[PDB]
Amino acid sequence: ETGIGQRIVCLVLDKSGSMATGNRLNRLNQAGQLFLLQTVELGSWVGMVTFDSAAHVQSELIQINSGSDRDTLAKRLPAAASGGTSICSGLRSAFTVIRKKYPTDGSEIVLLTDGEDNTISGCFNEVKQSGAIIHTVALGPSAAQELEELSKMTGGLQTYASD
Ligand SMILES: [Ca+2]
Ligand SMILES: [Ca+2]
Repeated sequence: ETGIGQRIVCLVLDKSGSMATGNRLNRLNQAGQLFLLQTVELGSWVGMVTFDSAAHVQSELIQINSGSDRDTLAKRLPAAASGGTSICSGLRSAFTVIRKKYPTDGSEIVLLTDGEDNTISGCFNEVKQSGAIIHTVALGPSAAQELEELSKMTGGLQTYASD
């Protein structure tokens, strides 16, 4: 969080090729819309990051004050799915997006992925040293175990929005 009690949240969104299967991308967008348009509260600082082989910053941290702010972020939800998969590119970039303004300790990630990635241990340390809180939504049924181990090691929640 920010020193005065404002939330810091960075959406981290799996646009990789496996996400074109079934309705994963639709379920990604639906939860991204819900979190953006209804859930996250006034005053919060919110960034957005998509990722395939690598990360693409859809937005730096902007503060939620108007419905404009919500619609802007929501319009940047991934359109289609393509490319390689590297969850760590996104978390690394999330931590960079945050640390342009605030420390990662106490901040929150919202990792929307199907979990089909087996290099996740690659960033365990940095994920630990960040102090961030990685909530995860599993959008497929074949999520790697290190996806769960990301929330477990950071204090974040896990929910499963597949079928
Ligand atoms: Ca607090
Ligand atoms: Ca994938």
